[PDB]
Amino acid sequence: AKKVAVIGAGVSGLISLKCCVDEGLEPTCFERTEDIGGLWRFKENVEDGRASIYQSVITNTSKEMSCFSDFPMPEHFPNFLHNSKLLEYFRIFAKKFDLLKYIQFQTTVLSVKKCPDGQWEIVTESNGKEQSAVFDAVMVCSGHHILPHIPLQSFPGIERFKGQYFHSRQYKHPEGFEGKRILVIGIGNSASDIAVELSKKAAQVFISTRHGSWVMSRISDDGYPWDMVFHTRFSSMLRNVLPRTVVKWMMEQQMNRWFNHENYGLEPQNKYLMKEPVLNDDLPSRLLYGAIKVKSRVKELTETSAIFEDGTVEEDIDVIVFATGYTFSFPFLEDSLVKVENNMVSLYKYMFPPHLEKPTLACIGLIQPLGSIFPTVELQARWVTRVFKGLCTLPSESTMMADIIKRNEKRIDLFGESQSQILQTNYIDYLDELALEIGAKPDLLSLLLKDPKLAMKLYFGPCNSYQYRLVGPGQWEGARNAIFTQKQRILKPLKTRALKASSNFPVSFLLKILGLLAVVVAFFFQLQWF
Amino acid sequence: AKKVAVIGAGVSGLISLKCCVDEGLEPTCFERTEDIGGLWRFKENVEDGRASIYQSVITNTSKEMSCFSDFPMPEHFPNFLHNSKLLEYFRIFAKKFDLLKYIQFQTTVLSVKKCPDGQWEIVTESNGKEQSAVFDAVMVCSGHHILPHIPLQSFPGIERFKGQYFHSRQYKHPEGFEGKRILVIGIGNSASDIAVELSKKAAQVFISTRHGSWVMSRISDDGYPWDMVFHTRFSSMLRNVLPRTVVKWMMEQQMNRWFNHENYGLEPQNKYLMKEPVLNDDLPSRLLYGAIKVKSRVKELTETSAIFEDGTVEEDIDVIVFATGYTFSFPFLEDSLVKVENNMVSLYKYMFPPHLEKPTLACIGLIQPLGSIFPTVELQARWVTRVFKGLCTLPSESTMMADIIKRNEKRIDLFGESQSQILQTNYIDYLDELALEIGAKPDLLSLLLKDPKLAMKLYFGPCNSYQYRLVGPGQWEGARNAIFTQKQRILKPLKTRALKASSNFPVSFLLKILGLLAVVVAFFFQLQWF
Ligand SMILES: Cc1cc2nc3c(=O)[nH]c(=O)nc-3n(C[C@H](O)[C@H](O)[C@H](O)COP(=O)(O)OP(=O)(O)OC[C@H]3O[C@@H](n4cnc5c(N)ncnc54)[C@H](O)[C@@H]3O)c2cc1C
Ligand SMILES: Cc1cc2nc3c(=O)[nH]c(=O)nc-3n(C[C@H](O)[C@H](O)[C@H](O)COP(=O)(O)OP(=O)(O)OC[C@H]3O[C@@H](n4cnc5c(N)ncnc54)[C@H](O)[C@@H]3O)c2cc1C
Ligand SMILES: NC(=O)c1ccc[n+]([C@@H]2O[C@H](COP(=O)([O-])OP(=O)(O)OC[C@H]3O[C@@H](n4cnc5c(N)ncnc54)[C@H](OP(=O)(O)O)[C@@H]3O)[C@@H](O)[C@H]2O)c1
Ligand SMILES: NC(=O)c1ccc[n+]([C@@H]2O[C@H](COP(=O)([O-])OP(=O)(O)OC[C@H]3O[C@@H](n4cnc5c(N)ncnc54)[C@H](OP(=O)(O)O)[C@@H]3O)[C@@H](O)[C@H]2O)c1
Repeated sequence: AKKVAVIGAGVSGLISLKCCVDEGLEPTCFERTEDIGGLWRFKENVEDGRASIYQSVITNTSKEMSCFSDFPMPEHFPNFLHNSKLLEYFRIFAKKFDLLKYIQFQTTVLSVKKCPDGQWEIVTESNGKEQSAVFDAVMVCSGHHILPHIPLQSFPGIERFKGQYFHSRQYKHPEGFEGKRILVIGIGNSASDIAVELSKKAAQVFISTRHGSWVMSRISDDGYPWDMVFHTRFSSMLRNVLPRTVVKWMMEQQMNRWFNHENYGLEPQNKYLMKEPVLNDDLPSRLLYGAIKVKSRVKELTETSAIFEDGTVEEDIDVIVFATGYTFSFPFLEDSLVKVENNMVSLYKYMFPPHLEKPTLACIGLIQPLGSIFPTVELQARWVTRVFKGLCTLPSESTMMADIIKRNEKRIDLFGESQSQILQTNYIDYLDELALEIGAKPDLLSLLLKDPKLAMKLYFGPCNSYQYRLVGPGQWEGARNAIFTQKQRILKPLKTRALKASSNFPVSFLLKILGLLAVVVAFFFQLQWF
Repeated sequence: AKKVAVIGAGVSGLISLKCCVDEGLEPTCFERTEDIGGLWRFKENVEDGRASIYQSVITNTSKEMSCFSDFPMPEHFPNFLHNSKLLEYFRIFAKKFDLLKYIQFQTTVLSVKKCPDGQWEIVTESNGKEQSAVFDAVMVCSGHHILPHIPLQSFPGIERFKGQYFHSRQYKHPEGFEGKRILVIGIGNSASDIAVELSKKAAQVFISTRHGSWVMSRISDDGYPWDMVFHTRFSSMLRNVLPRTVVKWMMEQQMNRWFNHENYGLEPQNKYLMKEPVLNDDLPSRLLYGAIKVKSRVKELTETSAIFEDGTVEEDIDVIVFATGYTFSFPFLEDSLVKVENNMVSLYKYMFPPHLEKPTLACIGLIQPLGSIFPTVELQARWVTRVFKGLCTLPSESTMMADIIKRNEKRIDLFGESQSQILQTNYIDYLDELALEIGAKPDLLSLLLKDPKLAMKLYFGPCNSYQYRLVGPGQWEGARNAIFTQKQRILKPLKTRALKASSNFPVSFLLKILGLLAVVVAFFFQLQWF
């Protein structure tokens, strides 16, 4: 299988495109829009078929935790990115790896039909007249933050409500909602970012939840990004092995350092969970300021008031904004292919339909991991390109149907029953899973003997995308290197001002003690017991 | 002295006005503007004689750490205040205590002249024609954040610079500086707030300092306001008694918890100091995002570039904003009265001119303490009204001239040599000083025996304004009370969503152990040593 299809030029489209040329395939990318990036290409209107983002979105993952395994973000980039500055990375990636030539822009995909199976018959439309073609295999990168989910039916009285109401998707700018009374629904990173942005210049903002989330800043230990302290092999172990509610005590304490969540009033119901927490740096302060007040779930709505689950009422609310998240569909696809039933997506590892017979089609970017997606869809694409070729193989339908069950059953146990968590997954464990398949996952134990400086820094240090190019196929020398020098690149854009003292004999601080102090303790009651 | 003058209807004017009626005097307040609040009354233009604030200023002191000693902020107020919501408190204070009748608006004061001394002859102008009157004593509340300090002469090349440049004072709105390259000077809470606000929607913002400050959020331990953990008798002791550079290690560690200041690049020169640190909740994040880059002092300016002290250069900078702070003058006053020479204000405790012979004039609000000013200028006014009457007395000029020296000599040693710190002062120590004079400062030691629940909470708990109405003159029953119930009022506006489980036999935390665990340890090797 050489002639391959990639639906959409999202992030996922661009990485598969590269993973393809890398496994020596010939890809054709269809893009509905004029340009690349999908979600991350901010436009002011809300054009259909592509996800809207509000002008002021910043990423919630470090640059050295979210760059591709063999392509670090330039040193002069900040560790969290304005959507526009991220797009740039993408553009700069599509330049370096010459991926832009396969993109057919303004060429939406209308149907992907099976041939007499191992190929596919894809109907696309260009500017008016619609052509047709056949492909050996298909990669689907159409996104899943496009269909707004607006659960109006669990807001009795909405009909009666005057004012103005609209879903997060629609949101772009705050100018216009000056000094208005505004209620936002949900504790989506959307809800939070929105509420906050609007709250600075608004009369009052509220924010509804039944369940309440845990808030958390991207600022972490010594102002290093949260993800490079949170996502580290070693810590993952702890989360997995340690008893569930011993990890709960651990979460509670970690999360509460910033502020007491009970007091600020977004204590979660079941702290049991390990759902995705919200990554706003402003929300706690903005509550403190009083610009936002959290609130129980809207019980009922009237013309200009809102009743609440705890029997409170807020009056003269000019605006409701439903940041109740999104859904996803495949309207160019067999209705049996992407079977999604009772909160469960039947896809082998959110990728392959198990009821296929030739493993020639997979869904990339239909997943929401606790860490960055970009390195996730890269290993998604590595595993897939290699399956198509046949260098990699699925088990039997029997096996794949059994995994899909047990994965989902674990998942709901770990992230709750919400319609917002169909695609939740622990970050590393998954990344490992994908790299086992293609045998690109380092086996540290063995490596400890060869290279201990790595072994330590791979397990205890931050689990970069880079790690997955140490062993296995299609490697990158600047992977060992990248890892060892990431501290430079993280501080390049920050540490923009120099004192200039010394570190050979400075009377500042003290240090060295911690070294010598323990060194002597080493040599204690260890006299030769043969 | 009955007939008293209060220059200006600032915060200081309004508290003296109240302190006056309270010590049974008859005041006349002159106000240059149409209304009260001075600084805190946001207007869109920058009218002369009154301090400008930018539309979006929030306080940097808790409500229960900054309300007046006998007038708590309404419970439904947030703990940090939009300038407008603070003004409201003031208006609500001017209502309750009926102070608005003494205010002559649109009546600026032109000269305060000594009579044949113990009175004063004040020339004021109304709408056109200027009248005159005599007063027994004078209280000056004209502010000191009105005269911009623009040190153009330590920016070689400014003449050459095209673009646009203007001082913090002038600032109001960010709209207009979209996608412009902008450099702000200094690490004033101004500089910081400004830089930040502008940075979200700007091409790039820089922020110059030679010296670099310590940044710190208003969010503190368990999301309680910083001031109620920082400003507590007990902690003050530590700061005073402990060796200077042992308090340094203590600051370093406290401050650095949020982020490593070296890495983010505002490591201070001499960490020795206890200068005022900046209170921005946003700046660390906004650096991380890359919207602000800190920078060494501007060495030199050109037409569209800026050279730096460390030999860096930023290019095409459309705007310079000098947030280099303010100064102060008294243009309605004898030039010998407020003698200010080589970084030293010769005023007994930033209040009384020592070269007077009848102590009948004092300056209130000419001071910048590490805590809230509002309770500071209240004890300033209590001490003063009582001096006028003669219930309180200054020492001899010999003594007062010696204090002024030693105070200043301590001060420079403690806050550095900057002309941004002429009026710096440790918060409590001063508040105590003022309350000693009128004997309203509790002596805890004695009270330990009488009331231990207080004694503990007065020393170890937060040092509210309320404390100074426990003993001494003009008290308030709701002072003991206020103190004991402040936790309610702080949580009233925050804790706006409740779970409803239990706290008599609930499973999914633990607690009580820490109690019983230590309790048993108490009764160890203490068997009757008579
Ligand atoms: C607000 C927000 C913030 C996020 N922040 C982060 C973050 O900081 N870090 C992180 O790792 N992840 C983040 N994510 C998740 C993830 O990065 C995005 O979901 C990611 O951009 C998805 O890329 P994709 O290629 O899968 O989908 P998209 O980028 O949505 O790609 C959609 C593409 O498919 C095309 N398309 C659709 N239909 C057709 C058709 N019929 N034919 C041809 N083309 C079609 C579209 O036109 C478009 O080019 C965020 C998500 C949201 C909503
Ligand atoms: C941005 C900013 C934020 C701050 N935030 C805080 C905070 O959160 N907490 C805190 O404790 N401190 C804060 N401060 C410091 C402090 O609160 C202010 O300096 C305080 O408002 C000063 O009050 P005042 O009465 O001394 O002066 P102002 O409130 O400036 O009083 C000036 C008034 O006097 C009048 N006047 C002037 N000249 C004359 C004259 N010749 N005759 C008659 N009337 C005259 C004016 O017309 C005006 O009405 C802040 C300062 C700034 C700049
Ligand atoms: N980088 C960024 O800054 C950024 C910004 C925005 C979004 N994102 C991305 O997009 C997602 C963030 O969340 P989202 O806002 O897009 O959608 P989401 O994750 O699905 O969350 C939407 C929220 O609406 C809540 N909700 C729905 N119905 C509700 C009801 N009746 N009452 C109360 N709450 C209700 C949900 O709570 P329950 O599910 O518990 O009911 C959920 O918390 C993440 O997956 C994130 O990666 C990222
Ligand atoms: N609630 C709020 O958010 C808020 C907001 C704004 C202001 N305020 C208050 O207002 C007061 C004043 O703040 P402000 O910023 O207006 O004035 P400021 O605190 O005096 O700050 C002025 C800054 O300019 C710097 N500067 C002066 N000369 C310089 C030079 N030659 N090179 C480089 N930098 C130089 C100063 O540094 P040097 O000390 O080295 O001169 C200082 O950091 C503060 O006490 C604060 O409490 C509060």
